[PDB]
Amino acid sequence: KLPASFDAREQWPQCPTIKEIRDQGSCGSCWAFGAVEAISDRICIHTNAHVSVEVSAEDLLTCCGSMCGDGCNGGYPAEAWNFWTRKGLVSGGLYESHVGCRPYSIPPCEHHVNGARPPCTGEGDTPKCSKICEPGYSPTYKQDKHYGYNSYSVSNSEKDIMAEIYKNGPVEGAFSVYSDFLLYKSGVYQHVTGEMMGGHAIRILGWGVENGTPYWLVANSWNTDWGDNGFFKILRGQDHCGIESEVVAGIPRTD
Ligand SMILES: *C(=O)N[C@@H](CC1CCCCC1)C(=O)N[C@@H](Cc1ccccc1)C(=O)O
Repeated sequence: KLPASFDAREQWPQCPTIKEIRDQGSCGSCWAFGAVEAISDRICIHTNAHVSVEVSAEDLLTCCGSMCGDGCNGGYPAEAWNFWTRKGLVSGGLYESHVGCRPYSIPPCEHHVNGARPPCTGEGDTPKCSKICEPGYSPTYKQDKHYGYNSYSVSNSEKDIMAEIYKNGPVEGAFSVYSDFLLYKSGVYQHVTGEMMGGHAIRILGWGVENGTPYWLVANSWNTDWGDNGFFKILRGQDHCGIESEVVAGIPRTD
């Protein structure tokens, strides 16, 4: 039944969000980014590409409140997806994209890598919940909401996580970042050196095998100049750094 490799970008080639790497900026909003990325993908899968939208990281980050955590000071996937079922999420693209209702208000920056943008800094304030779309956008904030049918934890089981992605699309996950992860370039990440830095929320969109090493295909929210064009591979099948232990997803409501 399950193929040896799977890439959500190949299964759903008319869903451009699955291909798209975001930049969370100088803000600990990865909990929100992994959610709205996977939700964007699932809305396009659920509709056979008839609805393809960038779901607003801004709307989740700023309007969820204490349910989801402490905004830019961190938060948790499971409550992000619950918020999507209860209040829904509007559209919004990248910083100064003018795409959708609430495009992300926090500028892009360099995440543990060299390049032309300012280096990412800490102590970012969470922006306030603004329940209005950017001037000129149609429809209204309330009309632009996309709701979840449900939210659920996927079991700590490689095969269940594979089947979930294979059937319903990309998922959110979370793992323990050790300092060697920050320098990832290519190949299959395994923790070999360095201290624990903290928990990190990402989007899992496939799996594969590289040099007899089974891996998960994962999107980071650190822009495309980090890692492998913004993606990485991580060891699959041993709950490596807890990669299989905090998987969350949900089914969209037909708008
Ligand atoms: C989700 O937002 N995760 C944040 C913390 C991670 C935990 C372990 C170390 C890697 C980072 C995260 O991704 N932070 C971003 C943005 C940032 C940068 C500096 C100060 C505050 C926030 C990061 O690039 O590290």
